[PDB]
Amino acid sequence: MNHETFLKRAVTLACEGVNAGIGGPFGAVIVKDGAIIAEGQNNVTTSNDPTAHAEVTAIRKACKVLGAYQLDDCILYTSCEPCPMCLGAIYWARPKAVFYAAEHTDAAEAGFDDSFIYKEIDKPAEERTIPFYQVTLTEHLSPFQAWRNFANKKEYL
Amino acid sequence: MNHETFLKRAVTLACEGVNAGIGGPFGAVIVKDGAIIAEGQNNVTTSNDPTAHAEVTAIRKACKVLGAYQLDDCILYTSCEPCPMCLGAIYWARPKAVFYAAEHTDAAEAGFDDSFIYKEIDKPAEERTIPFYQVTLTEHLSPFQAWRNF
Ligand SMILES: [Zn+2]
Ligand SMILES: [Zn+2]
Repeated sequence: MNHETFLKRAVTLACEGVNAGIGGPFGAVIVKDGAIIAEGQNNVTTSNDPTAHAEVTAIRKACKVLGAYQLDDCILYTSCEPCPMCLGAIYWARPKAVFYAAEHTDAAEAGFDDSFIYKEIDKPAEERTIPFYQVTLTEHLSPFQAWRNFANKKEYL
Repeated sequence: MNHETFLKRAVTLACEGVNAGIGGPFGAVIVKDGAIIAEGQNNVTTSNDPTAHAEVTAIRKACKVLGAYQLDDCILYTSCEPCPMCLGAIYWARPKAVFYAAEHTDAAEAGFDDSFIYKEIDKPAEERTIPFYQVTLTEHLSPFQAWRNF
């Protein structure tokens, strides 16, 4: 019905997700034309997938349902403010809007601080917790060349 | 002094607009008795007015010139199909007719797509992207009441 009810459904999902031991306190919902096209819950541990956050799980499901890779005319509801990873996913997916209940400071007080990642994505590379090394390969442009060449390429941007 | 030349003029204003850095690619003119009464251009950024679209501007100026709030006997020539708020403004301004060159499609292929607003306007308040709330007040009818008297 209204944004509250859907967002309410997302928080309910997070709770059921916890009590059922499938994952962390995160839930998400994606709707299109007033229909809940997907429901996601954080299931990182229970499915050995560090990228399995509520929003990422809902996106994957939502796209599978639409047999598409873009979430046009869709709205994403998360029980809490998206993580940087989950944010990049939002922008690659392209929903027209996103709503969230709990803030990231709330997640931090709970033991789920994603701040260290905002700090790192802001740094260069060589200056990072996890060291990033850029190796010089004479053929580093090869895959872009193979792409310019491939005719039947389905552009996804 | 011809339908085509007036529309052409709106388009010429549309270009000058972009060029002079005064705003987006949109121009409009209103004519009365074969003469151009007012001109508008998209100047939203340069005047801090998000309602400052070409058509909207052109009719505000015209109404001022004519000292009226209805343009019941004027024509609007606009460089492109009107935005929805512009259509609303047109239905309130009430001109004889309106001409346009570019269509809502041409503008969409330039980063200017209003269709999302069309969709939104159709959807009831609850479904709209932007959050809408209808709190109920025990006197939410008093303004109309006060109107029934005046
Ligand atoms: Zn996340
Ligand atoms: Zn407009």
